[PDB]
Amino acid sequence: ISLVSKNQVKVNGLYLNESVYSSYLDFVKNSDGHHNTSNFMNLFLDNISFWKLFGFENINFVIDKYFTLVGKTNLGYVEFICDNNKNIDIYFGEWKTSSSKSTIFSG
Repeated sequence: ISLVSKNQVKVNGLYLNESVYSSYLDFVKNSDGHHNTSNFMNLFLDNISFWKLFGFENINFVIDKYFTLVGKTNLGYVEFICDNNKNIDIYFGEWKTSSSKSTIFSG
Protein backbone atom coordinates (compact mmCIF):
# COMPACT_ATOMS: atom_id res chain seq x y z
CA ILE A 1 0.00 0.00 0.00
CA SER A 2 1.01 3.63 -0.51
CA LEU A 3 -0.52 6.81 0.88
CA VAL A 4 -1.29 9.80 -1.35
CA SER A 5 -3.77 12.11 0.39
CA LYS A 6 -6.55 12.13 2.99
CA ASN A 7 -8.96 10.12 0.81
CA GLN A 8 -6.76 8.73 -1.98
CA VAL A 9 -4.75 5.63 -1.07
CA LYS A 10 -2.57 3.92 -3.68
CA VAL A 11 -2.92 0.14 -4.01
CA ASN A 12 0.28 -1.51 -5.20
CA GLY A 13 -0.04 -5.30 -5.19
CA LEU A 14 -2.16 -8.15 -3.86
CA TYR A 15 -1.28 -11.76 -3.04
CA LEU A 16 -4.11 -14.23 -2.52
CA ASN A 17 -4.03 -17.82 -1.23
CA GLU A 18 -6.44 -20.62 -2.18
CA SER A 19 -9.64 -19.53 -0.41
CA VAL A 20 -9.42 -15.81 -1.18
CA TYR A 21 -8.41 -16.63 -4.76
CA SER A 22 -11.43 -18.94 -5.16
CA SER A 23 -13.67 -16.15 -3.84
CA TYR A 24 -12.00 -13.81 -6.35
CA LEU A 25 -12.62 -16.29 -9.18
CA ASP A 26 -16.28 -16.53 -8.16
CA PHE A 27 -16.48 -12.73 -8.18
CA VAL A 28 -14.84 -12.66 -11.62
CA LYS A 29 -17.22 -15.27 -13.07
CA ASN A 30 -20.33 -13.67 -11.55
CA SER A 31 -19.56 -10.35 -13.28
CA ASP A 32 -21.41 -9.52 -16.50
CA GLY A 33 -18.39 -9.04 -18.72
CA HIS A 34 -16.65 -6.62 -16.34
CA HIS A 35 -13.36 -8.53 -15.95
CA ASN A 36 -11.12 -6.16 -17.93
CA THR A 37 -11.23 -2.60 -16.57
CA SER A 38 -9.18 -1.43 -13.58
CA ASN A 39 -12.38 -0.01 -12.02
CA PHE A 40 -13.42 -3.64 -11.50
CA MET A 41 -10.62 -4.02 -8.94
CA ASN A 42 -12.08 -1.16 -6.89
CA LEU A 43 -15.34 -3.13 -6.77
CA PHE A 44 -13.47 -6.25 -5.62
CA LEU A 45 -11.67 -4.22 -2.96
CA ASP A 46 -15.03 -2.84 -1.77
CA ASN A 47 -16.30 -6.43 -1.70
CA ILE A 48 -13.35 -7.54 0.45
CA SER A 49 -13.67 -4.35 2.61
CA PHE A 50 -10.21 -2.86 2.97
CA TRP A 51 -11.91 0.06 4.74
CA LYS A 52 -12.13 -2.26 7.75
CA LEU A 53 -8.32 -2.36 7.61
CA PHE A 54 -8.16 1.42 7.23
CA GLY A 55 -10.89 2.21 9.76
CA PHE A 56 -13.05 4.78 7.99
CA GLU A 57 -15.08 3.95 4.91
CA ASN A 58 -14.59 7.09 2.78
CA ILE A 59 -11.44 5.94 0.99
CA ASN A 60 -11.16 5.65 -2.80
CA PHE A 61 -8.36 3.27 -3.75
CA VAL A 62 -6.59 4.16 -6.99
CA ILE A 63 -5.31 1.63 -9.53
CA ASP A 64 -2.31 2.76 -11.54
CA LYS A 65 -0.14 1.42 -14.41
CA TYR A 66 1.78 -1.39 -12.72
CA PHE A 67 -0.84 -2.91 -10.39
CA THR A 68 -0.45 -6.66 -9.91
CA LEU A 69 -2.44 -9.53 -8.39
CA VAL A 70 -0.67 -12.83 -7.66
CA GLY A 71 -3.30 -15.48 -7.00
CA LYS A 72 -2.73 -19.10 -6.05
CA THR A 73 -4.59 -22.18 -7.25
CA ASN A 74 -4.48 -25.71 -5.85
CA LEU A 75 -1.80 -26.82 -8.32
CA GLY A 76 0.07 -23.60 -9.10
CA TYR A 77 0.08 -19.80 -9.10
CA VAL A 78 -1.41 -17.26 -11.51
CA GLU A 79 -0.36 -13.61 -11.50
CA PHE A 80 -2.08 -10.67 -13.18
CA ILE A 81 -0.88 -7.19 -14.10
CA CYS A 82 -2.29 -3.86 -15.27
CA ASP A 83 -0.95 -2.15 -18.38
CA ASN A 84 -0.52 1.25 -20.04
CA ASN A 85 -4.22 1.74 -20.90
CA LYS A 86 -5.55 0.54 -17.49
CA ASN A 87 -6.64 -3.01 -18.26
CA ILE A 88 -6.01 -6.24 -16.34
CA ASP A 89 -4.96 -9.44 -18.14
CA ILE A 90 -2.80 -12.42 -17.20
CA TYR A 91 0.96 -11.97 -17.00
CA PHE A 92 2.08 -15.49 -16.03
CA GLY A 93 0.54 -18.67 -14.65
CA GLU A 94 1.92 -22.15 -14.03
CA TRP A 95 -0.14 -25.02 -12.62
CA LYS A 96 1.73 -28.32 -12.45
CA THR A 97 -0.29 -31.53 -12.59
CA SER A 98 1.56 -34.69 -11.48
CA SER A 99 1.83 -35.87 -15.11
CA SER A 100 1.87 -32.65 -17.16
CA LYS A 101 3.13 -29.09 -16.71
CA SER A 102 1.18 -26.08 -17.99
CA THR A 103 2.28 -22.47 -18.52
CA ILE A 104 0.68 -19.50 -20.25
CA PHE A 105 3.54 -16.94 -20.69
CA SER A 106 1.59 -13.90 -21.87
CA GLY A 107 3.54 -12.51 -24.77
